[PDB]
Amino acid sequence: AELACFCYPHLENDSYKFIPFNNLAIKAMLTAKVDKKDMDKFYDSIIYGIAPPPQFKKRYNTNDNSRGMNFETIMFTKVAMLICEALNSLKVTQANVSNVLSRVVSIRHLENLVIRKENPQDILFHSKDLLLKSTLIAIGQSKEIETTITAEGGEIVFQNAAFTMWKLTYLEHQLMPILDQNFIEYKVTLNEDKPISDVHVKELVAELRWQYNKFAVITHGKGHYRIVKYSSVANHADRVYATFKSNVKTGVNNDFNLLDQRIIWQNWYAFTSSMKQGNTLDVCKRLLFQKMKPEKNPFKGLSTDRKMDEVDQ
Amino acid sequence: AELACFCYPHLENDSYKFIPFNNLAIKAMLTAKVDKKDMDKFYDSIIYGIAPPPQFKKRYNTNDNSRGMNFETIMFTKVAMLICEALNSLKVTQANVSNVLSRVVSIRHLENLVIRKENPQDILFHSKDLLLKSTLIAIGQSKEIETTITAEGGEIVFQNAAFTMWKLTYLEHQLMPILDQNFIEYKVTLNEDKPISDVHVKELVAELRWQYNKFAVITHGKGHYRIVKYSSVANHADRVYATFKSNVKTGVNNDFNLLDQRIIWQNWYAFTSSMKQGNTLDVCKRLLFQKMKPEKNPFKGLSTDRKMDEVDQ
Amino acid sequence: AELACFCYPHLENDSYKFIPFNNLAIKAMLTAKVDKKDMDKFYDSIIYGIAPPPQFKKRYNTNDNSRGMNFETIMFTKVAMLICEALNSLKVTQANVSNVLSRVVSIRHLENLVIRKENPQDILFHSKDLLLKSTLIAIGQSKEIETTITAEGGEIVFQNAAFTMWKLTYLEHQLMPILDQNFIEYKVTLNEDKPISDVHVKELVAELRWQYNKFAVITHGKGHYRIVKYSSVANHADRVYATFKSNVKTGVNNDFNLLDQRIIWQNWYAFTSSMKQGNTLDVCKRLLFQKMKPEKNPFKGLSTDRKMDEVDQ
Amino acid sequence: AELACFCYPHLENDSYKFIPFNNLAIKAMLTAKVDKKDMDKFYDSIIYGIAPPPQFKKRYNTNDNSRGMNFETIMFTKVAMLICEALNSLKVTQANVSNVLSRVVSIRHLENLVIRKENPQDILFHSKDLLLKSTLIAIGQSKEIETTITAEGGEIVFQNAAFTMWKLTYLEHQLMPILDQNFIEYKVTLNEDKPISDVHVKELVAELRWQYNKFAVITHGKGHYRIVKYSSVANHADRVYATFKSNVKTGVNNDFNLLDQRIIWQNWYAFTSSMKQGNTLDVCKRLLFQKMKPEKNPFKGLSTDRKMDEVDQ
Amino acid sequence: AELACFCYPHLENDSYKFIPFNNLAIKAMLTAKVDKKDMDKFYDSIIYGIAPPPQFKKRYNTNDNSRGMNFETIMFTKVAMLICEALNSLKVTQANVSNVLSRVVSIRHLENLVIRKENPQDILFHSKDLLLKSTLIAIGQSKEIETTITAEGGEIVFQNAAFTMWKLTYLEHQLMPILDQNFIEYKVTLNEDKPISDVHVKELVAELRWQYNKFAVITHGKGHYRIVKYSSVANHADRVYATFKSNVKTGVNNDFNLLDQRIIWQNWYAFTSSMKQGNTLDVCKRLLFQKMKPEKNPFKGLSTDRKMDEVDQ
Amino acid sequence: AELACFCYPHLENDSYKFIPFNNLAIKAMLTAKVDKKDMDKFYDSIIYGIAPPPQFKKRYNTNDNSRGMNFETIMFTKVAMLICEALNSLKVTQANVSNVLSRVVSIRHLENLVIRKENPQDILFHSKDLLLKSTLIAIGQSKEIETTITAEGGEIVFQNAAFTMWKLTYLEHQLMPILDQNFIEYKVTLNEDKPISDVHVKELVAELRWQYNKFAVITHGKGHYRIVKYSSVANHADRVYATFKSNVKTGVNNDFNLLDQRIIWQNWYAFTSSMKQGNTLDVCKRLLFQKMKPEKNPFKGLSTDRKMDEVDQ
Ligand SMILES: [Cl-]
Ligand SMILES: [Cl-]
Ligand SMILES: [Cl-]
Ligand SMILES: [Cl-]
Ligand SMILES: [Cl-]
Ligand SMILES: [Cl-]
Repeated sequence: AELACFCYPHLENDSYKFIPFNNLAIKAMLTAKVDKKDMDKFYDSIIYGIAPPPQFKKRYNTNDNSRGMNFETIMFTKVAMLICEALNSLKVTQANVSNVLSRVVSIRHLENLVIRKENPQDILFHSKDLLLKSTLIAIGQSKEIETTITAEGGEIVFQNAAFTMWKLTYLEHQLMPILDQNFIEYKVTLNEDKPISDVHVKELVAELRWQYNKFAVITHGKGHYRIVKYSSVANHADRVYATFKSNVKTGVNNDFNLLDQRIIWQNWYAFTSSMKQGNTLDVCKRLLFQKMKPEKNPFKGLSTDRKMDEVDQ
Repeated sequence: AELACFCYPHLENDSYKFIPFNNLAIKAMLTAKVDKKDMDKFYDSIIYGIAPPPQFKKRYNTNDNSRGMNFETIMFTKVAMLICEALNSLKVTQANVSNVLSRVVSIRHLENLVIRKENPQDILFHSKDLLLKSTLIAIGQSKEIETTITAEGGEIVFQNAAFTMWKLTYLEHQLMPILDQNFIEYKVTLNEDKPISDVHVKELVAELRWQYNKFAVITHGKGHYRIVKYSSVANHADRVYATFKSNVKTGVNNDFNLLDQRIIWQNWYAFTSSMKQGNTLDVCKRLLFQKMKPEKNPFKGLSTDRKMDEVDQ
Repeated sequence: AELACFCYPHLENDSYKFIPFNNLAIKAMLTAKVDKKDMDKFYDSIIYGIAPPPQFKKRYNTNDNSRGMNFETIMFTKVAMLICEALNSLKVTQANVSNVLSRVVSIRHLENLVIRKENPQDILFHSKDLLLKSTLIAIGQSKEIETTITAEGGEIVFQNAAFTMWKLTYLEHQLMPILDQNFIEYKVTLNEDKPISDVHVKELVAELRWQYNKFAVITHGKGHYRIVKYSSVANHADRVYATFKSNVKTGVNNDFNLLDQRIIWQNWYAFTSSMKQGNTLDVCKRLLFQKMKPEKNPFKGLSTDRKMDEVDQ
Repeated sequence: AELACFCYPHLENDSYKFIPFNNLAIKAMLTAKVDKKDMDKFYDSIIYGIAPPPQFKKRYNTNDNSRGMNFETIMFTKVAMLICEALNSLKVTQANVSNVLSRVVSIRHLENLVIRKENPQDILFHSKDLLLKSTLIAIGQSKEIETTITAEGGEIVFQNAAFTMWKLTYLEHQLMPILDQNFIEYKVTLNEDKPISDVHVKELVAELRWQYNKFAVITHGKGHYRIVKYSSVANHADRVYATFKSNVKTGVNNDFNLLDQRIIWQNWYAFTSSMKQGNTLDVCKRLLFQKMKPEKNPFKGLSTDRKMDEVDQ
Repeated sequence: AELACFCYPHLENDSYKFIPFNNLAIKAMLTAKVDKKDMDKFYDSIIYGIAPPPQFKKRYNTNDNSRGMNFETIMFTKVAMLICEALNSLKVTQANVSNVLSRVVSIRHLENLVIRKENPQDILFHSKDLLLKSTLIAIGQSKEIETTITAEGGEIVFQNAAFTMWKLTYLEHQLMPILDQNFIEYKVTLNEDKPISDVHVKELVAELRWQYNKFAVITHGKGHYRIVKYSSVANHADRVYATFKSNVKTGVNNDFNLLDQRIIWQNWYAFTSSMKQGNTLDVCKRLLFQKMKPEKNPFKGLSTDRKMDEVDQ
Repeated sequence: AELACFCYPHLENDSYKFIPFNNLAIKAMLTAKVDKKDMDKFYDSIIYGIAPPPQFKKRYNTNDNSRGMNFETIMFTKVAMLICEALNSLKVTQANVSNVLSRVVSIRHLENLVIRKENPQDILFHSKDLLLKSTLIAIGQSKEIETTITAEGGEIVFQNAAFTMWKLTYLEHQLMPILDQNFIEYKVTLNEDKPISDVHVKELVAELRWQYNKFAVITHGKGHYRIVKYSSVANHADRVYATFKSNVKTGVNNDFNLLDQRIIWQNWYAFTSSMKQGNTLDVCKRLLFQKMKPEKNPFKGLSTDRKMDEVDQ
């Protein structure tokens, strides 16, 4: 959803400070009659303060809408505070304030950041600069790459010297959970930027082949791997290509890290490479749906090594 | 109920300060044997302090009475505090103190004010002067007119530049809820005193015709509309006329704002206009029960515009 | 869903007898690997008997599918028995058996018939011929028109000498309930075929205007009225036109009873009349979305008569 | 456990009839003081009839023992009845009665047979001869091979023209469930004895590689495949070899069907082939723990065909 | 309520047989539009059979009415069956059938009869003639006097050779319970018609003075005493006088048994004696509200005898 | 129980300070083996501090004893604190400390004092001197008479200018509740020491005759009335006479206020007067069990005045 769904700007001391919405202000908005010319303007609920522009109505769950967010939950307040805290660390000017609020970001990424921040065991609870960094990435106000330290979080299901694999617990979220109970998604972040040894790549490919064989290793071009089940790969390709095509037309940075060729599924490496080559969605998608195998088993009988380990175990 | 049901006066510093009752003091009172000559005097429970005059026994719910108030609930304490806080903002003298306590006001209006005040999202939680203003109106110690900012509250079900429509959630109240589960009542307050455009009146009439077609738009002469179901209009007329007749005999201000003729139901506009003309209850009531239609559809096929909007939607 | 989803044929005594499926047979089917050439053939689960053709997989709710039916519920068995009982009252030959099983009918209509049949208070519990008649209509193996006596059922919310208005309680169904909680639909059946007086039409229009003002009176061309909210009229038009266009191409009877012009909403009367005239979906649909009012208030101030009745009440 | 744990013989009409134990008879037995010379004799509880020999004490769960069976459950009675019904279909003589009772059989296999028999959807509920056949196999009083029709049961998770794959729901059993919650075991039975096509073998290997990649396809020498996780293969080898070595010393039939070489895991095919060759447990076990790969992928990129199917899906 | 609220007549074999209503038939009736000329006619619900005349609408509890009966409960069916069984023991002719159905009787009396009849411990469960007798009295189709054997029932709280005192458990009733939780009423029936000794009258007056001192001993003129709290005596007088005045104008039998003067409260004996003398309600009521004491303590210090018994106890 | 059951003395600054026991110290004591010569000495639990003398074992509820107190409840701690606070307001010397601890007092009186003290509505919550006074009376370290202000508490069921009637809610107590569920006891304290008018005595006798007719008005010789049911009067006489006889032998003050002769039951006035005259228990008790009536109805037909009030009400 857009950042304008969570907060409004306030001109204080020639800079902008951002204030979370009261959820009853959003409720009043969702009932209000607004002229189309004000559909893009902040709404005044009189009783509960300023509310989001009514053009954002369907980002809010009602009886009419299950594809928005649960704005009356306390997680809405926590996410809005998280955003405001990061947006206020930037002294946003009168120029760039409309662009910042119109930015669409992942709510589920932000709820997971809040979950990290409120846990005394987590580093983000103790370093406000690290929390600031992780939020600025999730909001899209930072060219920095999400690593393990700055990850959205989840349940660690495998760790290496090089990688940490997280389970995205999006079914349990409060603000905007995944409704499809068949949803399972994982995420592999890099612990450092020191180069990763062949032995450490092998251990991660071994775990993926054994424990996540029904999953495709892909990536959206940021610095991390996304472990999705193959039934969803086609939609990931569409979402990825569309962003590629969009920000190439709007002139935004289009840096796409294809990541390790020995870890990424081959069709994904093929479809995204052709994407970077500037081809049509059709030419790229074709590469996605065709048998190519094998590219190489970059490491041989990994699955059998794990198998003999289990037999002995 | 009378304000004397919630507090007693204390002469401090040549002014009067008002103290809420302990509910066990009311319990002791309700069991006490009192001479008829003291039935109007404040009662001393010895153990729990001063209690209301025993003449107010049936304002209190017992096994004998379900038409009083739940004085042992915490909402009783909150309402009594709300009243005392407002009555103490006035430095009530030894003259006007009996008149102030004998004032009958709506408990349900006061419980809703408390509900507003305790909510951090509500303006009344943040402006003690606004809370003071809203209470002084509800108590009847202010010639000011209740607007949206000073409203008793409820659930906002429709808002305009000009109007806010509240649902009176009197079934859920703790202190003195409506017992009749068929009860539904709404309330439309004005956001400002700036004049209201024809477009904004039209939007409110449109919502009433579409969403509240089984409801009569009326008013008790204060500055707001009361959306009641027609099965209750007759009783509203009686209650309204009686107040008119009472305070015209007792010499109190009798200002009756008939409000917008295009919004009020026609029989109500007719019955109350004849009321202001000084006619009998019978002549006024007759106007209430007779087909007159139409006065005008002040705005034509409003219902059909809404209908085509829903079809497209 | 298709009748082949509930039962399979058995050649007994040169006629066909129909047998309900065991739900575990459907479960085994949903896990089975089937060649595409057998996708249309009845499946053998070995342990639990014959199962539906695997081409009908998505009529069955799984973790993959919420748009099928709850085939493991006892209502599945009751509906399958209801169908089999009716199909066995016909001595279906080897010719017409494929056509009968491929017939798509409303499951929710059948669950409601079962609800009627199992109630000792209902006439259908006591007349097996009436139950047979009502089922044969719901299955589409009868040219007879559904009346009140043969209705699917529901909660009676208004009755006349001429009409009975039913609430379709599809949210509470067990086998294939409506998932959208905003669903509300009503149905007005005719008690007889004796002509209906103007006074009795007036009473039904009066109740619809007062109690169901947010609803459009329409019909799918069978002998009864369908009371749907206007947000759904567009989809009803599509479904209706498509059936019209389909069975005009497949040569099936296309009898469309437009029903009383004074009861049906005007755009619906217009869109369906143009449908019977053989026009395009676009020309018909245009009539559906255009202000035409008024056609006539066939009975004047009906709403005001009801209103004065409530005021007196 | 031994069949003597469930019933005792009764000499009726020169043949033996078998009677289930009362569970309170077993309770009395478990408290009784018995001389070692009677430890092998049927016990008389006086109040509740005959009880098992006290030598079988640890087949019964007490506070002292969690590795026995829940003999006071109703499933104990149902299993004892199932056994008695089968043992009485044989007119067991005074000679072979001690051997029959001393037979050790799988309780969990018998509880699953009862679960099949009591289900109207199951063929075994309707054919007492089929139930008789399936029980006689589970008891070990039949040289016939367990097929799909005579299987112990469970949840069908995959079916073919040739195979049915069952999930052994041993965690939910009442009489003697598996206590280890990490337990998962599957079972593939043959639907017929007609030879199985290469296409149908391929479909089963495809499902095993995709859906059960962490599982080893093995067999205990009867006519069906056992899908166990590799952490358990070593114990299966021990149990299998021990039975091989035992009944080769006691002279019992030692028929071991190694089953399809293209379906069985290679180390299992190797370890059991060497078993049939008469080698030591050590030589056989060595084959079990050594990398050999590959034997062949008998069907190539099966996993990739399934993968592209999921991507399209 | 009227007997016509529970059943309708059917002309069978030149006599009338009475049939209980289906509760859904009453539901359909309560929603139906009926002309005023048919308001007195039996209603046809088509689906659920015949229903009561719509003029009896407010005998049925709805959301609009809490002063009717819970007709959808199973006690409604049981009471209707009880009535029908008694009305069918009379071969009611075409003449007297309207009078019988219009008879108003106590529902609570009938629910208590059902409670007696369904209890194997009760004599009425075993003698259908006694049940018939008790019902015919409660319905008002018998000149016989209700005694202990034919009583409506309740909890026996005191018994004598002469009297049985019942507690009317009307708060727990299902069909038409008393809503006022302060309700307590008792009933003293005579066990025989043999004359009652002075010792046995004394024991009953002793128990009433000790255990029910806050209660007035009265009677409605049938053969039994009614133990009501004095807060209700005034309403009993009104109800009693009204019946007296009614059936003296309609010419019905007006037999009023004042019962024992030493047991009945004196004002009640005075008010009812003056009633039998033909005086106005005012003259009679005056006697009810005036100190007269004492008439006599017919038995002296009864209360003190009981007191010394308790002290010793 | 004895005060030594709740606390032990500590010699601080040449005065004694009293410390509540830890309940686990009492538990350790109840398990300890103690020589008979130390049965009267404070016990050392080592882990939980000092415990009561083991001679007080049966004041503590165990599985062996239900006639002690629930010493592990938090009310034990609250009562022990209440006692210690009062005992420390006295600077008890080394002489009188054994006598103070051996004092037997009513636990239930003390739990009720705690209930008063912890209630913000109660005067005792606000005046530590009043709480001190009330406790010193309950402990027996004050010659002052318990009045309304210093009462143990309970539920006020009737109040006058002169009297307050309390219900002793001893069934709900936590520390040492009455186990007999038939227990009902009331208590009438005097509000002042100003003389009480005849009108105010009459009102109290009126309420007792009407509302508590099954109760005997008595007194234990302190300044208040005890409303007990007559089934208990005999035991009250015994307990009262025994105290009279005891403290006349031990030389303690024997002041017995017989209280108003017109309020006290006559046998109680007779039995206690003879007690003060120095007669035997037998002569006194005889007066208790003999009919004497009447002494006088000091106020005539009080019961009938109340009765006519209820009839009008
Ligand atoms: Cl990425
Ligand atoms: Cl108003
Ligand atoms: Cl239709
Ligand atoms: Cl096997
Ligand atoms: Cl009577
Ligand atoms: Cl006392």
